[PDB]
Amino acid sequence: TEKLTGLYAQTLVDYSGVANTSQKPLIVLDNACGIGAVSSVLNHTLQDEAKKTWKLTCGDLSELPDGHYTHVFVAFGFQSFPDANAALKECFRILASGGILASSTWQNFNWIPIMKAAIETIPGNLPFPTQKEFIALHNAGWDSESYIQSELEKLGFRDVKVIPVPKETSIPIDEFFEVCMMIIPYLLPKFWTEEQRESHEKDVPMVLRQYLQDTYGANGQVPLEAVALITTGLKP
Repeated sequence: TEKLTGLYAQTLVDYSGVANTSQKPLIVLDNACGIGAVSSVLNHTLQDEAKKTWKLTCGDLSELPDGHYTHVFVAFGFQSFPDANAALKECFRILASGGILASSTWQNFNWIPIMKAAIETIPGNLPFPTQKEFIALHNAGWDSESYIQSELEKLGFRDVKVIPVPKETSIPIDEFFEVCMMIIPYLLPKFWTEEQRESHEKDVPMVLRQYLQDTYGANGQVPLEAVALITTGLKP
C-alpha cells in the first residue's frame, strides 16, 4: 500500500503550505505518524528550517494541548477513526489561531474492482461490495467534497478546500495478493451467508492468485490507481 500513500504524502505536505508559511515557530502534529511511517517528506521539510525552533509531534487523535499547533496532518486517518467527528473536533481544539488542518481521504481506488473481477469467476453470482459500498462501511462521507467542506465549516474552519488528486502506481502480484487477503476475511462475513461462505470461502485464495497470475503476467505488476481528497482548512 505504502508506495501509493507515499505519493500522497508529498501532495499533502505541499498543499498544507507548511514549507512556506509565516506562522512561526512551526508546531506540527502528524497524526499517528501517518506521514512519517511512509515518507520522510514532512520530517525532512522541518529539518530544512533555518530556525531550529520548530517541533513535531507524532501521536494519535483517536485517544493534546489547546490552541497549540500551527499544523495538524491526518494522512488517511479520518475514514478509520472510531469517531471521525470527535477527531475533527479535536483537530479544531488543538490548533492555534491561524493553524491549518490538512487531511487525505480515499475517494476511489481500483483494488475493489480487481477483486470483484476475480470473484465473478466463481460460479454462483456471488455478491461483492461495489467501490462505494466498501468506502461507506466506516465513516461514510469522507469520499465526498461537499460532505467534508460542510463538516469542517460547521466546526469553525474557514478557507476550506477539498481537492480530488489522482495518482497511479504499480505493485507486484505477490504484494497485491496479500493486500487482498487482508481485506477478504473482513468482507465475506458482511456480504455472504454462512451457506455461501462454507460453500466457497476456502477457494478464494486460489482463484484470486489464479486471476492475478492470469491477467498481469506471472511475476508482473498490478496497477494501483486512486483518487484521494486533499482537504485543507484554517482555524481563524
